[PDB]
Amino acid sequence: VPEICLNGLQLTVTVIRKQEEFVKILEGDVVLSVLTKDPDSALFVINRVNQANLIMADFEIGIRAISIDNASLAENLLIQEVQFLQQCTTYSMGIFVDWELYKQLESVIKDLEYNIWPIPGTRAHLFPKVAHLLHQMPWGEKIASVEIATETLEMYNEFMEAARQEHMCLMHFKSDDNVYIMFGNKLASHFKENGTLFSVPTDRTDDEFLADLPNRAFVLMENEIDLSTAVELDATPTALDEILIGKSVLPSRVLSFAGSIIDLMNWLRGSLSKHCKRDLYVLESCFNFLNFIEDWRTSEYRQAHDTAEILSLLLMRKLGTAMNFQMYQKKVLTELREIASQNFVTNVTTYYHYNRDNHTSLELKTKFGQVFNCMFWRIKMDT
Amino acid sequence: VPEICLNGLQLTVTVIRKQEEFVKILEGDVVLSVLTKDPDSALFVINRVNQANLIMADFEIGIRAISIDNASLAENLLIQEVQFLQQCTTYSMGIFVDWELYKQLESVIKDLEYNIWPIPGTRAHLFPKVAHLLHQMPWGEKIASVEIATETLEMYNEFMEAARQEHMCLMHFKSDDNVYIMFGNKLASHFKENGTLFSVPTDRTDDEFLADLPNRAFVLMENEIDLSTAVELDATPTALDEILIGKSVLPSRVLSFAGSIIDLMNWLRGSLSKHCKRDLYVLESCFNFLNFIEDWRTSEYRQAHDTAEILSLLLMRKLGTAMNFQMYQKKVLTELREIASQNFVTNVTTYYHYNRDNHTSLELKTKFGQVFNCMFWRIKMDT
Ligand SMILES: *[C@@H]1O[C@H](CO)[C@@H](O)[C@H](O)[C@H]1NC(C)=O
Ligand SMILES: *[C@@H]1O[C@H](CO)[C@@H](O)[C@H](O)[C@H]1NC(C)=O
Ligand SMILES: *[C@@H]1O[C@H](CO)[C@@H](O)[C@H](O)[C@H]1NC(C)=O
Ligand SMILES: *[C@@H]1O[C@H](CO)[C@@H](O)[C@H](O)[C@H]1NC(C)=O
Ligand SMILES: *[C@@H]1O[C@H](CO)[C@@H](O)[C@H](O)[C@H]1NC(C)=O
Ligand SMILES: *[C@@H]1O[C@H](CO)[C@@H](O)[C@H](O)[C@H]1NC(C)=O
Repeated sequence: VPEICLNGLQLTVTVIRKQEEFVKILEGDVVLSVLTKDPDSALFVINRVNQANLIMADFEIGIRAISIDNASLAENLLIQEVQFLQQCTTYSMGIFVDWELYKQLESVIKDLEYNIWPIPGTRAHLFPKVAHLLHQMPWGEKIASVEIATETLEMYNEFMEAARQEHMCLMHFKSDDNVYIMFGNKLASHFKENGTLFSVPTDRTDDEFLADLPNRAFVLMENEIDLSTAVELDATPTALDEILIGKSVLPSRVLSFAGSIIDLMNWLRGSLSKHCKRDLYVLESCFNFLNFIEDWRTSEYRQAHDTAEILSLLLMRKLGTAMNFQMYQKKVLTELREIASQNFVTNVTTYYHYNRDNHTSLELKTKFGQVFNCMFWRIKMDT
Repeated sequence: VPEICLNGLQLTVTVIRKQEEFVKILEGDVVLSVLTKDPDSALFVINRVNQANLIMADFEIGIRAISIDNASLAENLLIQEVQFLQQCTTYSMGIFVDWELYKQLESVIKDLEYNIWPIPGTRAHLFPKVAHLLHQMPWGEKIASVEIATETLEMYNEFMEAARQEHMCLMHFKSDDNVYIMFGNKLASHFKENGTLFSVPTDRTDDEFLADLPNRAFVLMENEIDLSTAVELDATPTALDEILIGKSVLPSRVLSFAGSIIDLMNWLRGSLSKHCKRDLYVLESCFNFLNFIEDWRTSEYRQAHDTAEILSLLLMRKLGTAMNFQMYQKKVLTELREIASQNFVTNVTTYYHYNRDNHTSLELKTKFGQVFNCMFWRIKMDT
């Protein structure tokens, strides 16, 4: 047995980081690895697979989910897991890589020659829900000038594709009113211009981010769902793991990842049907399965799933009320009071009005989509 | 014989536009079609193939080159040529589509199910030569703020990839000096800001474009090479066609198109070797060639060619002094006097200094690349 199985995976960050700080190992007979930025949402899916028995088998799928905080260390950590899963593991499946890290590391994956699959992008779940929370936001009768600050240009191309589907074309004028729709955690940090600011965070927020925003800025974020007990997840009696109690998951990082696992575990039920005998598939009676592992990327096995079909199959149907994409306004009296809420399952956007200055009637304002309906791009690189 | 062979291609623009207005038919036994915006450069390449005998055969390759001025009519014109080349032509090869029109029409080409191949992009020949003319431009010792206006975001991504390879990172400040690098014909039309302007036209210029620029604006364009006689093209005695005498070609649209024809006509010499008997390959002794026409997209037949290898093979080696990418400054005394010249064959950029106010010595200024050497993007959509 070699050295990498005894010691695990190591990083030189000039601190020698041991294995148990970054990977969250959940024990299972046929392992899997996920190279992700959000590891708490990865083990919630693989907890919900084994309690549901998607593969209707005796064994349980493990996950060795690697945390990514630095994008430059994703190339080093992809080498060490391919050097782990070939050697130390008897029944491996493959490495799932996030779509931000899949497009970065395209030269590395094709030269490594292992089963490395992409997790789909979470911006297909967020940027339609950004632009639908924009489209029915109440507003005055003044058309404003929209300047959009982004972390990359792929976030600009996926936003205005989603703005075009909601029939909004956002134009910039030489107008006194301004609108700044910012995409990223580090971008809206003590900004000084006088327009209304729509901060869209692209990762998990911390206590630096809610303090460094300007006053009366809008925050377009999703709710982290706090996991405490297993009876809050489903009325069907399951068990939540002890590594997951007290942790929080993201609904974009769950539902993008659980769209690919149900495409993979329904492949695995057919691959244990022809190769293994039962009505539970016992691994002592299973021989030579996982032969052609790249065949689930072929479209006869990869299907698109509805969000209410994912939550019903994976025995987590009580999380549909807690899966929201909300808009928060930071008003220092510092308290981020709530403006909007768009649910993930049934997309019913709900706007919250607080009756300030004691009125018995409220005139309904015109929406932002009816004002900002219907070309060259001026791009400034700044730091 | 059907109706489309007798009448040809027709357009409803509400004027009936006939076949002779936009299709320039050059007569040949084994035809080809090119759906391009610049049809004068496409006819020059297929003239230079038949005088060189790349396929060493007695027949000549014809071209039925389609002119594109409207991008919305490219989807209609792609249907009518697939409906032409199957029916009216005995020996067809395929439709070449420009890379601006290939990425626009990706849904239409895969449903038409014919041999439709992309012409490679001309911005691989221009945007390195934009950024190399920038990098050794003389300049003062003030770092300026760069705001870049583009027609699409694909022109911004291909420019700052080419700016990164020349080690220039262009940052925007809140500085009093400004730099406006504009990409497009319609963009720099009577602009009013006080910074220095670098207009980069993406198509052929006309007399509206040289009048509507601001004073002391910089024009980054390539020279159209005026075709008059055949002795100016090569010292080897060839003949220039009568449709091409008095027309002008573009060196980006020639060399992107002639990179793919030498990959195709060297395929055709092997496909007439195994299928046809000779040492000149007579078409009356040729039977059942052009069988597997998609095999030249496979990389055993598609090779990269140097620009001095293209001009030596195609018998146009006297054009290499006339293939330049130049920088012009419009100075109204209206006269676009010349600043720079970068050759296409041997990339020796040459900067022209005019000794105004009668000095006997000139201090050499610091270059633009040494000033502007070494991040979020703010994007404004404007019209
Ligand atoms: C990430 O890795 C790079 C590798 O060059 C290193 O310079 C950097 O300090 C690391 N951390 C962050 C926070 O960027
Ligand atoms: C919610 O929106 C998605 C697209 O974002 C759509 O596929 C889905 O049907 C909607 N859910 C409903 C109507 O329950
Ligand atoms: C509204 O009523 C509450 C309850 O008395 C009071 O505190 C508040 O000042 C009132 N506001 C106005 C504008 O009268
Ligand atoms: C191009 O075609 C479209 C088709 O809708 C038409 O509206 C337009 O007038 C044409 N011409 C130009 C110059 O855009
Ligand atoms: C000119 O530049 C191209 C790249 O743009 C390069 O491939 C070529 O070798 C250069 N030509 C020379 C050195 O003659
Ligand atoms: C430079 O010399 C020429 C030739 O006489 C003359 O026209 C011009 O005015 C001179 N310029 C200056 C600044 O003396």
